Amino acid sequence: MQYKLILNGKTLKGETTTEAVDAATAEKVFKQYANDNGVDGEWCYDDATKTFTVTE
Ligand SMILES: *SCC1=CC(C)(C)N(O)C1(C)C
Repeated sequence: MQYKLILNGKTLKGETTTEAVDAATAEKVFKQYANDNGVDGEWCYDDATKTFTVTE
């Protein structure tokens, strides 16, 4: 499935996507994406829109 990440950081704001078999796996990918891009924040996930947010 295609999942979306919305980053709401102090400096980084944007959207990206990944393909994963379940939300747990997507979450791993996006937590790494956020960290790799210097973001350390508060997470939310709506399976009804396959969308994660990370907000600082
Ligand atoms: S908890 C904040 C949040 C993120 C997102 C998945 C986009 N949502 O629908 C709400 C607004 C609940």
